[PDB]
Amino acid sequence: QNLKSTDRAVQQMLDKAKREGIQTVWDRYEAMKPQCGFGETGLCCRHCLQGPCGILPFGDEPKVGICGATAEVIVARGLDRSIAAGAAGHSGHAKHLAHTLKKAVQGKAASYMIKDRTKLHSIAKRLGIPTEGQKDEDIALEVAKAALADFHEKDTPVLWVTTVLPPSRVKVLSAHGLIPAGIDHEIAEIMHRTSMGCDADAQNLLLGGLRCSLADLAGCYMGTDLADILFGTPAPVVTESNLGVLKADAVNVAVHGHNPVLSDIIVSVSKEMENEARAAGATGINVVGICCTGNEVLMRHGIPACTHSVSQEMAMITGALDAMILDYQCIQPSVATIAECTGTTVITTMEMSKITGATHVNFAEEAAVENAKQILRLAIDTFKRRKGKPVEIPNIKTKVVAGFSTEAIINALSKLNANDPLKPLIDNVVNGNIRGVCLFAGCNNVKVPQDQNFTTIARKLLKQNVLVVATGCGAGALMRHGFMDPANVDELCGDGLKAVLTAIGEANGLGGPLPPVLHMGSCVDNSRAVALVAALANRLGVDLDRLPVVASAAEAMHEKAVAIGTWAVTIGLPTHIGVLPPITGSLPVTQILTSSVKDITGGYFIVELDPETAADKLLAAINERRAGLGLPW
Amino acid sequence: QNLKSTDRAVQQMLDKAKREGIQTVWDRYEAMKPQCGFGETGLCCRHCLQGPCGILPFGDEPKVGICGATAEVIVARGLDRSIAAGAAGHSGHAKHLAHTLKKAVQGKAASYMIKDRTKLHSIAKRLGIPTEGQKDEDIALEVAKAALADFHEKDTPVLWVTTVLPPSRVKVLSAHGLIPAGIDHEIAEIMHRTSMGCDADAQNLLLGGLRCSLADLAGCYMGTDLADILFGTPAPVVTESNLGVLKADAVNVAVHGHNPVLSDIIVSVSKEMENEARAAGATGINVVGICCTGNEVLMRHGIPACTHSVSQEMAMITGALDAMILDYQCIQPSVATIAECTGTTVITTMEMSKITGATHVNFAEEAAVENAKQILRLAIDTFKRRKGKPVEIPNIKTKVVAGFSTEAIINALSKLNANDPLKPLIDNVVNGNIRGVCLFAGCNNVKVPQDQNFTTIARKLLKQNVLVVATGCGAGALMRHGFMDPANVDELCGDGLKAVLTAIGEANGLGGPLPPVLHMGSCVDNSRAVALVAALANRLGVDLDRLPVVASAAEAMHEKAVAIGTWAVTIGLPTHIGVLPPITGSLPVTQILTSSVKDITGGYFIVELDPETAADKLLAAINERRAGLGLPW
Ligand SMILES: CC[n+]1ccc(-c2cc[n+](CC)cc2)cc1
Ligand SMILES: CC[n+]1ccc(-c2cc[n+](CC)cc2)cc1
Ligand code: SF4
Ligand code: SF4
Ligand code: FES
Ligand code: FES
Repeated sequence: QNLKSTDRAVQQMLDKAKREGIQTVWDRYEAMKPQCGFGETGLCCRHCLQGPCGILPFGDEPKVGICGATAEVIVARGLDRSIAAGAAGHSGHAKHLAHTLKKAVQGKAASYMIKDRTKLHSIAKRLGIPTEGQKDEDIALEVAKAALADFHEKDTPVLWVTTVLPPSRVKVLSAHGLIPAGIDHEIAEIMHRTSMGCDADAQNLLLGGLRCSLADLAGCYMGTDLADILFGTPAPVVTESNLGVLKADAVNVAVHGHNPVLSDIIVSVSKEMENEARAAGATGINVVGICCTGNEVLMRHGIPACTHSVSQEMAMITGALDAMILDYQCIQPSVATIAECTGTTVITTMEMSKITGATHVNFAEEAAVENAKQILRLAIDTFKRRKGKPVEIPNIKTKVVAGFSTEAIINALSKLNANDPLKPLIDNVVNGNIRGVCLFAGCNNVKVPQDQNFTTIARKLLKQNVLVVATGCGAGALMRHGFMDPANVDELCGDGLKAVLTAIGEANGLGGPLPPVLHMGSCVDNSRAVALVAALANRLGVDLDRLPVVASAAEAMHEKAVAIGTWAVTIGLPTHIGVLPPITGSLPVTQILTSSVKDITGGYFIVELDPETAADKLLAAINERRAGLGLPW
Repeated sequence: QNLKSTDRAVQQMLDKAKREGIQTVWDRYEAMKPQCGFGETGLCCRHCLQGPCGILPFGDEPKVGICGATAEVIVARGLDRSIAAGAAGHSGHAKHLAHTLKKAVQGKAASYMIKDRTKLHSIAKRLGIPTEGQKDEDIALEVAKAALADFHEKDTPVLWVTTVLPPSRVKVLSAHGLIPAGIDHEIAEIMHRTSMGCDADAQNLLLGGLRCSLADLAGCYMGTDLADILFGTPAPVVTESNLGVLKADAVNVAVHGHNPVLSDIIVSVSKEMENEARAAGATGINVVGICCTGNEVLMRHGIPACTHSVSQEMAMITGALDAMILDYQCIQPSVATIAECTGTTVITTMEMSKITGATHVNFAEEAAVENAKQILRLAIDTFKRRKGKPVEIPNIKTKVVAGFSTEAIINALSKLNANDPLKPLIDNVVNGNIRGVCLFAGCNNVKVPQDQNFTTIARKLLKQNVLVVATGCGAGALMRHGFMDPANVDELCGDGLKAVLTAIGEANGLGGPLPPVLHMGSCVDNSRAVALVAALANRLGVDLDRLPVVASAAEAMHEKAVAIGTWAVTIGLPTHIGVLPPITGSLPVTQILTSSVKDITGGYFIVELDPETAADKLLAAINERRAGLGLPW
């Protein structure tokens, strides 16, 4: 049972679900085995009606597609479409945020406003939008219009690419034609070139995929920018994680998905419906988070992290989850069925993301408070239906210190050097106190036992003084196993890393160290790491592919994770992926994505499914980057 | 051997290829069997790294995806992505045309110009772009800017949707939220909603797919519009089809792909290099067409149709094909390999479409004549290498009368009624002389013996007085079996259809009838049929779903064909598809796409793999539409 998840509460709820005959994601995975060898090697194509075409990894015919598409062509086309799908997800997230900001500053959504004036000003200056002597709503409208225009061809390339990376990096990517012209333009061109009879050259397809991954990076950066403008830039905050944050005597409302435009309003309206909740016979409206919108409200408001990714269903298995408010992106549709057994009202709110069997509430920024009142009223009804009945909420919760936006990190460092905030960090990088930086990102994969790779690699990296930051469900796993709790620094961190964390934390008025891992936010907030990594780059006069910075999609599952890893490579990072991507069916594509892209961008993928070996490989990558700079290791 | 193709020349070249051990598409198809039952039923998903997930069509587990995605959800997501890929192809085609027009009228491409002033004026009037008292290049620039803007969100919806269908049809599609906001916007939203954890409601996904199919329709209409502005609106023309159009004593240059922006320049520059060809020891530069760019030059310049679709390789099997100029879209990459055995120089010209092993010439409208001179010089070299050596060009060619643009059709009808050109056609529809209209469209599929479905259904429809028009490789098949030759009217057409064709042809100054099938152009020129079908709609005061008009993707292969069939349904047509699409794995999705969409758009798919039964079903659909109007049948 410990082979399905390393989270103890998840094991408890798996026992409960097995008890009651509630089918789980691990059960469905067990029904799916043996899985198909063509697809999970990437050697399968259904790109037209002459298919499906499978190419045996080794042996006799079939060796080539019916139309003549080779193994590498098929592999590259599939990977390109994965990158495009992830880019579409992130880009639509940011597109909805841009629409919300425009509507707010045009007077069409009064529940939304400019909550971070300073970030709006700095973004407008970064884009060349004039701020001085201009109405705040005027420059916000201009910023939203620039964001919307970055989705198509225009006078300029994608500004959320070209103005967020150092100019030398932009030059390197422009010398290879990797700079995107428009986000949706790149997505459509990927869909065009990978369809039948089009592009059939592996190197060409992989370069196009790098461009599409940069479009995804632009989408992530824009989403972070607009969410910070509308809802505020996160600052350090203390909260709790895992299922134990649920309360049998409260109205449990879990916000699940990626777009915060809805759940941020939920967090506010719930406090106003506190009295209504009391009238129902409840202590209050206990709002918890699931997946990335949960991480957004965790970073901005200290909302507890109920659960993440592959184990989302386990929340409903408590029996005390009265509402699950879904927007889109990584909701298992199984919840809609599982609700029937758990007395959970599952509520979709977005037009392009509905699930069969769930109540739908058509969200609109013009009626966000109205929608939220209706939804939480349904949640109150659901609580009323279960008064006095038995629930099993595992009494398991960790302490989580989060809210480490790049702005907050720079400020906390400025406590040690007011005029050159990055200098203390670079100093400790030089003297060995900080070996390097690792970004943990991505989701949980049902094939990898939950949180095993993240915790294992994190332990091996922290004991060697790697400054570890995390986002999304990587942050979720590490926070559910105690890595955002400073009380574990002594157990987890090496001496130099402990000293650096202690120095910053004691300079930041909390008497103790920073938590062993810095939670940088959601899946799109990976852009935050870019913002940090580029900044240090600018401070050191070098390109990212010269920094001892690595990334780890240790348990990657989603197409967005593939796009994120691809643009982590593209901006120049060594990027470990801890699950097998569908590239092993063609040695040329694997060699390009792990070896020869070093000649193109300086980054490269590291495919390794053993977390001990993967941690050693990440350590070696960090140490080679250190050596290239002339640093001991 | 007749089981692989009904084209006699193709059978001859298949015998030659088998003789010499040249692997063919039919051979590769034979290596691919048995094909996978999950994919060709649509019951397979690889939309994230937890897959591949297969759902058995019948029996025990696996019954549901690992994440809980049902059979219908998986089927709808796959079909949605197919529609998006086809839309991306057509839209990128039209996008490149828009860029070429803008560059031409800004002074950046002197080889391109406004060749149809009248079509530019009428398009500008249809869009509300003011023509009166404006420079032709100014309104052309405005038209190109509107075309480019239709690819993203703006003040208005997609104008190439909303201004080309009758306003009642636009109202019907707007009542269901089917009107696209932007072409690339819709494509990206399809990629977003079909990725993991997003949309999981079959009806929702299919409605989104209808919207994306309308985006594809807009792309087709825009491509036709811009190609007509730059290169001219086709008029009737006489030429020849099949391999016999190749000449052993000429420099054989075959233009292959979809975008005419290149091959139209090739057609002109070749005549200027005629003297160079003579110097090489050749009679001239024999330019032939393959697939849809070949059909474009056939409709505009009377360039012979060498071959189409699944049999393209057979051209190289003649041994006398010296050059194959590929842009993109439906080129079998096998040609790049097959060239090594046939002495054929295969030349890619587009950045996003290269093939491993082929010479690449970077095309640019700023250097189109320069590129063309280089490419045809390589072709002359290739001819020089083969002087006096043996070739086998089958002496098989049919007569093809084509160039039937909607403008040309309206003019030919105006010969019978100068002020109400559509009235004679509607008159003969009423009195039974014309039973209905069938649009043949789409490609050849290696599973269906080549051209069998097209010819069979065409015979059964023509003998019952259906006015038959065709595009793309449907036109290619029907023209290679003699359906564009008026000399066959007596053999093919029923008495009333023969009388109508004879009346129009004798009124049009050629003493004989029109050909049994009206060639309306390329794959995007399906929009032409829309232009006709809408026009009659406007003349009759009814919606398309009330017209006795049907469509037939009789041997569909490409994702573009799926998108085309979907928007044929969406605008309200009964639409037969003659190959199995990946929808039969879910009865609900099949029922929606064949039965209940009648309540939504009035059109519906007809899935039938037997061409006799399919022809009967098309006949019955035409007759039901006749009955709804109160007409005998
Ligand atoms: C022959 C087709 N095929 C290729 C690869 C695998 C596979 C790869 C990695 N892992 C995790 C170690 C498991 C399975 C299974 C099947
Ligand atoms: C069980 C999986 N599966 C489903 C359908 C077919 C199939 C369908 C139609 N045709 C043409 C008549 C051939 C095969 C084959 C396999
Ligand atoms: S595009 Fe090629 S490999 Fe893919 S299904 Fe079609 S014929 Fe097979
Ligand atoms: S999205 Fe669902 S059905 Fe598709 S591969 Fe992932 S888990 Fe399987
Ligand atoms: S045959 Fe298994 S993924 Fe296609
Ligand atoms: S298992 Fe055959 S298409 Fe995926």
